[PDB]
Amino acid sequence: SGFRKMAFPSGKVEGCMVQVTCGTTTLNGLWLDDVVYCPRHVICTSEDMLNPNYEDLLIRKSNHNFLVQAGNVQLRVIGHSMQNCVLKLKVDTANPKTPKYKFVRIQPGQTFSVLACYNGSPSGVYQCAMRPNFTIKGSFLNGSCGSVGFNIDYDCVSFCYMHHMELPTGVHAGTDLEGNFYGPFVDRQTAQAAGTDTTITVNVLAWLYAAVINGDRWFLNRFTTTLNDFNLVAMKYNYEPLTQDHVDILGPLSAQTGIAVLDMCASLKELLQNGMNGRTILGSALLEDEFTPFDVVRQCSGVT
Amino acid sequence: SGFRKMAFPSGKVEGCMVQVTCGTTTLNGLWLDDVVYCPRHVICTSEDMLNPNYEDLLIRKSNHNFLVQAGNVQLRVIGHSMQNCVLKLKVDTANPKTPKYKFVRIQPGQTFSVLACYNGSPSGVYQCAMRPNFTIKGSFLNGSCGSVGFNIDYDCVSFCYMHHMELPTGVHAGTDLEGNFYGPFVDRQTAQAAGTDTTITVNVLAWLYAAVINGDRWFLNRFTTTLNDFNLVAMKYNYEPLTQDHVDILGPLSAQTGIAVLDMCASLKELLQNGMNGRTILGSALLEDEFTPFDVVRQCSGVT
Ligand SMILES: Cc1ccncc1NC(=O)[C@@H](C)OC(F)F
Ligand SMILES: Cc1ccncc1NC(=O)[C@@H](C)OC(F)F
Repeated sequence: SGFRKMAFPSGKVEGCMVQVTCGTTTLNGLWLDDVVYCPRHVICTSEDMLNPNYEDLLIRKSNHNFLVQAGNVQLRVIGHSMQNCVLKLKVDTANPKTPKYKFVRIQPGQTFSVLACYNGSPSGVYQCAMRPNFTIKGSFLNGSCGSVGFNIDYDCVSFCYMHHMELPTGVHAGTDLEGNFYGPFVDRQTAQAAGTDTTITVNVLAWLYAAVINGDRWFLNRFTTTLNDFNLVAMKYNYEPLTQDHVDILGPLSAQTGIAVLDMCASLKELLQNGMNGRTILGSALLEDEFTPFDVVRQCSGVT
Repeated sequence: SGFRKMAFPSGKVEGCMVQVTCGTTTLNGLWLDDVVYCPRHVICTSEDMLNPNYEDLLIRKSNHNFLVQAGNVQLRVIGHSMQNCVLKLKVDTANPKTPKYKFVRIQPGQTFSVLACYNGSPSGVYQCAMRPNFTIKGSFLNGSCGSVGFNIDYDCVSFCYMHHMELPTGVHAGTDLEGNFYGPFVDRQTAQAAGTDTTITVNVLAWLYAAVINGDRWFLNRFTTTLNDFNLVAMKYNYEPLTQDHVDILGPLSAQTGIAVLDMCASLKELLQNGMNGRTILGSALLEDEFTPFDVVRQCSGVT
């Protein structure tokens, strides 16, 4: 009973967080095996960020200029390299707490947990989604860079995000663990406007299924629709177009509840056209889009 | 930038989770030092829950009937005792992962993180509040009992909740770590209706301050009110009465933003009387009450 915005247990990731300092800049690093991964803007001063030439700034840095501290003990840096927008600091000690891990590049609409950190220390964990405009709506203050996003499948941590930037609009941008930014964002203090933040339709439908499973059913109606008809409404409301791949992914939830995907699409269509009328669904007064169909199945079944 | 429903990093608590089995019932235990704490209804079969006599059911159980497994290794039970609604299983090995800890009994309106577990294994972490009717709105399926709620102050984990029951209305009830239920709930499968779920006024005001700090300011108005005037409106909307103690606790947020507590109360009064008018605050279309003023300061400052 009950449905919550749940993050993955963060222990496996907490054991990887380190502090990285270069000159006067301090941010977070991710220590896996004998490598520490961190944003390359650790080599920048606040003034360098306006127009940084990372290759030129890196020439002035040696291994001893990157101070890496894991808790209260210092790690010895024996090598450094820049891969896209991340720095890889080879250290002389493999992290004894390294979990089984993978680096994945997620698609927009996919969810992940963030372990927000400051100075190598974890402050909290929350669940968010990669928006269709490749931004995330996080909670990051100065010093949180290098905090990571991840998913966990049993004992394997799939790292998908590393925090780099706060856009002037208060939204966040970052990279995968190969240092490639999600979206068109760059690690420069310049005008970078995000595109339309459209709603993740397949996730809203997954969340409506979770609501039916947990008892909130008022929004179920006597109607059905087609993909093309639903999509005309979705376009009008800045919702992502629903495809047959999305319908297929909702198959298990449709099977468990006995509510055809297109019937749920018709419930969603009426909610878009008529609003909630002062009512709530799973404690929310708007349509939630940060639960994937996989998240709904996982939570509704008790996967550990 | 940004404000999220953030849970504490769960690592320190993950290291304490064990599985406890008695007969055919399996739930979660909390292993601290050489004691494993778990709900006493681990000794019950589903049929026993209708009218259990815990003292009588416990007489038929010996140390060897409580199977405690931490990961893949079995713990030897050398003693057992019932304290209120929890069982304390003395084991022969102190948990090497025992963090610095305290057992606290929280007040309604206070928030905490829950590490949802099944079979001694963590599934996820979320933040919730002890409701004014002493229930929590969690996400717990069968097998989640013994999952705990906690707060963390630097390196000390303050355990405040242990999950025991799902009320027929889908809300949750449990105990503190001394085994005393929050509210009037009992560990019996019987009619237990919750009282009015009133809104935690001081937390809504704290969250309005967080919204102003993060840029959402549309709801600020040209009005002020008094405690008695605000409280007439609060009564009408099932909001908890605001006291001078609540005003005092909001002092730091009032000082940081320059918005007097009574002016914020007047903004809240207009939001209650006029609604949001299709608008949102911090991504929510309703007034959020599960952030305490301490949570807002912590998140807005970067406490680790
Ligand atoms: C302040 C802040 C708050 C939260 N996240 C990141 C940042 N920091 C940045 O965006 C820096 C790295 O770039 C800036 F130079 F444009
Ligand atoms: C099913 C379930 C789901 C989530 N939490 C707890 C329970 N379980 C109970 O409430 C049991 C312990 O009492 C019942 F007998 F009244």
